Amino acid sequence: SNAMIKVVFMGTPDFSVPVLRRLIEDGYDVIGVVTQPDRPVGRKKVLTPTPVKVEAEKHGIPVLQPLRIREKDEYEKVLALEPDLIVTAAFGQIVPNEILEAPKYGCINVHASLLPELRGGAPIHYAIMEGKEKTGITIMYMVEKLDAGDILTQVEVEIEERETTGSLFDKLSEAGAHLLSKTVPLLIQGKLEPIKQNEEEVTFAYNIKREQEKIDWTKTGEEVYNHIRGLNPWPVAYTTLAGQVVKVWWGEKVPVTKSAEAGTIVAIEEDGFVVATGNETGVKITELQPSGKKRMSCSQFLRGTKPEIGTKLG
Repeated sequence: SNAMIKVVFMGTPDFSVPVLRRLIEDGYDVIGVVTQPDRPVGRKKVLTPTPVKVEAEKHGIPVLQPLRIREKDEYEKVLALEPDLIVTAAFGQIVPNEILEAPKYGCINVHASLLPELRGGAPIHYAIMEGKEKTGITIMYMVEKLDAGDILTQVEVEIEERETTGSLFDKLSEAGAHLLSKTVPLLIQGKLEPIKQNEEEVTFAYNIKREQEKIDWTKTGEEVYNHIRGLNPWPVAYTTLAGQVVKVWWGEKVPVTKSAEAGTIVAIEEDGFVVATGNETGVKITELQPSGKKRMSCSQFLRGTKPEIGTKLG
């Protein structure tokens, strides 16, 4: 909108990059960027400038990377910049009341769920895994309590049949940067009406513990399918075969003709073996990663293991 608007952006991963980029391309005066310290990435676990740090330094925007922004010395740096608006996206630090109460047009967050649903760290994983009809982006005010601030704007994004969590990440990120661009002028011009969240309707998308990665074969084949794709490609669901913990990357929903006990390998095909579930919908594992081995298609796995029918997983 205007170069008259000083903006500070706070974000770390790739999710936040389109948000920051769109802010810049919009013409806003981005005076500073706050990102997390650089953390190891990849198979090799290499230390790497955060995706936001990289994008920011392409423009020559100063990057603050405090261990904890909630500390005086660190947040005073931010207070010094005197931003008129603070935007955050996927910023995993506690923003102090001092910073919150500071800017003229408030501190706004771009959140990857339709609040008050799926507050917290893993709303994208949760939406898919819960077999959500549609998810979206919420842009709301930042307060003390996590994701509990008044809602400014929202947008809906459909979850397609073959969506992975990683693919919805890009979709929600792209839709977030857009909604923000459409939001900021409306916000500043007072055309926006903050909607207090209904605490009755609040659900928390808590961070995925390893015990939640474990495939529950007892559930419907429809649920196991959304469980597998909802954890793809981070942090990936797992099960057990021949004693090995096997990361299950992908599975297809296929009919099982004779209803058997869940977890049982009922059918063997060319591209994978079929496993029984809690209902009429079976799950054919086509892509998997046994412990200590690289990710592979079940086609290659089958050639080397051949788990015979009747064997149970888990």
